[PDB]
Amino acid sequence: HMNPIVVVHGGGAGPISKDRKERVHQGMVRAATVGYGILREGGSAVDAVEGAVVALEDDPEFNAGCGSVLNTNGEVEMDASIMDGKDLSAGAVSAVQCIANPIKLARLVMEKTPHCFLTDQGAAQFAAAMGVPEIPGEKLVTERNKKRLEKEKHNLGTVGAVALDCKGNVAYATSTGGIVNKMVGRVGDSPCLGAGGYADNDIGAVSTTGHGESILKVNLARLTLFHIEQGKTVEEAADLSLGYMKSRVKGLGGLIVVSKTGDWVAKWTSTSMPWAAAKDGKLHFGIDPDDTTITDLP
Amino acid sequence: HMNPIVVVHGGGAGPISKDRKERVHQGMVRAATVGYGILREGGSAVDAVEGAVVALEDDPEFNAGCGSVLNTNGEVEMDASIMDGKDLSAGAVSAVQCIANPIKLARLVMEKTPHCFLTDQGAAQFAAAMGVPEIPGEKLVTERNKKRLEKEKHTVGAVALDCKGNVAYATSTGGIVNKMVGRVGDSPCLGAGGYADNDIGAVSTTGHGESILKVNLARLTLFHIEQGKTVEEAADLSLGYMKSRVKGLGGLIVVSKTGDWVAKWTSTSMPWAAAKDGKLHFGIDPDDTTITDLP
Ligand SMILES: N[C@@H](CC(=O)O)C(=O)O
Ligand SMILES: N[C@@H](CC(=O)O)C(=O)O
Ligand code: NA
Ligand code: NA
Repeated sequence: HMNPIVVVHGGGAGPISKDRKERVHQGMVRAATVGYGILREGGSAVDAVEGAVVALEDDPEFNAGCGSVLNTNGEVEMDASIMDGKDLSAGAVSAVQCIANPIKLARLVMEKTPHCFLTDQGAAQFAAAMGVPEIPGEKLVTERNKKRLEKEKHNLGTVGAVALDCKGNVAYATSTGGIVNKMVGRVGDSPCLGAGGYADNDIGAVSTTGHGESILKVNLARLTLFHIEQGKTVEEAADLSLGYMKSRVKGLGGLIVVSKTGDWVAKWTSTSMPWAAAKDGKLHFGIDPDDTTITDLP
Repeated sequence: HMNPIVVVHGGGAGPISKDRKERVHQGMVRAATVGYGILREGGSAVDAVEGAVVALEDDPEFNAGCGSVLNTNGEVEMDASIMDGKDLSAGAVSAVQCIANPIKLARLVMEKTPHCFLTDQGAAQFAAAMGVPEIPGEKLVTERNKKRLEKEKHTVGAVALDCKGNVAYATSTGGIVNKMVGRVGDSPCLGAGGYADNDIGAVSTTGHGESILKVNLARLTLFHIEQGKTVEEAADLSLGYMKSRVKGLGGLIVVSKTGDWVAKWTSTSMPWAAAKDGKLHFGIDPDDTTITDLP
């Protein structure tokens, strides 16, 4: 039975200040720790990836859940998707408001409906039916995001996870507030299977980040898995898939991947991509190209 | 330059009633002749698929625009997408209400916004701002659809190659009878309900929405074409995979950048039509095709 692995990412963005960098570090380490804590007890890849993304959704330092960027009208609208590589089971929500954890809604769509993808008013009503708390919007809004919007008028922090569990299952989760000053009802790549992520026990799992429009246009996550299918290593596949997005549609971004055999990488063409990985009782972490450290998990 | 082509589909289906077959036939003909006409004016592949789908939206016989199936509240909520194979520009809308032509709004998303996908209330606000008429919800609802929903409470597309070698797809749907409010299927999702890439070809799909999403059917098909499969082989592998992996049935239409095309399906039926070299090809049931001249 396989050694479990989890990889998590923040946002495929530009330069990050020294200060934000350490806050970003704590939250990523926390999310890797939650996800690996799940796998180390015999939990499922789905459970682990959900666990990690919840930790980042809850953390204000990240563009998902609380700390989501604001749309054009100063409101938080969130997307999330989750997928189980065994049966290709999947759930997703887009343009969801007034809930703490869109990824958990995505999960309820997967397991509690005959559908994969709920949007807006319908996602709100389903959440209500499943007892998910409706919270005031200002709880998701942060001062940092008010400032970013107000300025943009006169990208960063998006979150995701992939895992391989001891039973040989793979999974991904992705969740976002989108891009600042997006139009009302703009859907990005995060809830769209094949773009925001893809997971398949017979290949591996991918979660992506960056310019969502570009990601959707190339189907970045499933494209990366295509390269793995052809026999490329995980790094070669990421290089080639991100390479193609840059050439064809001029978009930058980043991805994490874990293969069916436990190989894994984080790769980006943006300036930075916060990422953490947990395997063999060791924690791997970076933000910039080869600033990587390895540290012991308790 | 290339000989242009348009292929249209009117949705994977169980067995279709005899009387219905005639009106479906006529609908398929009107859409394909509309698409091909635009191509004959030397129009673009995107113009061609848009017009082809617009006709089917307006035709109450087909599950898109007027004549869309009804969700669990007896209402019409529509999904559409369109893709330009040249640079992979795209536009999509999901869960839109009270407009005649979701495919036209998907094209506005592609052309007038920095985005690729708008949904529900955002899409409605964008529609108003583009000056799209708000049409009564009841005007999209047909009697047979009201009666389809009662029986449960007790999809169209096009691909084209143009005269400069550019490909496109468009797909529009009302979704599935009795669907949860705000359910979004494969139709508006790039790579699932369709894909277009000048380096390969273009696909539009139909069938079980969730299954088509899970296997990313449009993109999967093109992957096979990249690998050297004929369009027919590619369509059979991808549909075969959907069936064996997720127990989903459906159909698809595909045109390559060479101008080879095919309509295949694992559902019982799929109305389809294709126009190329002054001739019109039409079918609903497998091993049963009719070829007429096209003025
Ligand atoms: N992919 C996200 C943004 C990001 O990952 O930075 C979106 O477009 O919604
Ligand atoms: N694919 C459509 C259904 C159909 O093709 O008829 C949907 O589920 O939204
Ligand atoms: Na957050
Ligand atoms: Na119609």
